[PDB]
Amino acid sequence: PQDLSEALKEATKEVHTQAENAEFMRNFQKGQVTRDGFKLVMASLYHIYVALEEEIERNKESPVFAPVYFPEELHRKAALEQDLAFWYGPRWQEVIPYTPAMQRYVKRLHEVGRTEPELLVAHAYTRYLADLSGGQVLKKIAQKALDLPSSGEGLAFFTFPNIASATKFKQLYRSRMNSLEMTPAVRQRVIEEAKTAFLLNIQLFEELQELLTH
Ligand code: HEM
Repeated sequence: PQDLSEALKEATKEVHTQAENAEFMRNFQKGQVTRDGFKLVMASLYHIYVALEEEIERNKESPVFAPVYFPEELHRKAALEQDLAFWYGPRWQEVIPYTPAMQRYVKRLHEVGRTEPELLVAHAYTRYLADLSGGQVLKKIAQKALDLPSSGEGLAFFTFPNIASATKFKQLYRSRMNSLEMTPAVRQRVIEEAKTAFLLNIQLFEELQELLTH
């Protein structure tokens, strides 16, 4: 379509379906998830977000990303640190896993932030809109299938405290994305990079699924 936000949505319709069909996601969607499985997804998010945030900070002032730079509304590292401290204990940093599929996602994130910054928006869009649109849902499934204590911790990641309205923020985020200036070629590589982002998530699911099944 005309607007980038609309173009991205239509073009990733397919890989999104493949994302939904990933055995791991498929199971999670069925309210079928275990502590160990959830723990792995949280560690995964931590590594992904640490890398994504580093690259955003590196390019926050570039016109290829500045419009979608929302440090207060979207930072997630802190929330994940809080959550991992609950899921893995005070020494979480020393025991959390860092698998090949997690490494690969991190690798592309850095390659994009360092050598192809024009495409960073594709990764931010995929990650943030994914976590913003499906967050609240997975949080529910989680607290229903995890039966965690009233410790009041472990799911902070699923709540963006600095966004009063998810619907309204997404409208603003799409507008900022559509305000980005890009040639037809860059526009196309951004669309293709969005597909790569989904694929990296799909590859992560496939890996986590095989690890859990042993
Ligand atoms: C069983 C799993 C999943 C379900 C049921 C699901 C469902 C949906 C639904 C219903 C929407 C809202 C569409 C709308 O009303 O406009 C959405 C949006 C979105 N999802 Fe998912 N999703 C799943 C997994 C994922 C995954 C794994 C990713 C990527 C890692 C992802 C990325 C996105 C993105 C980027 C959007 C924003 C679309 C846009 O407005 O451009 N989703 N998803």
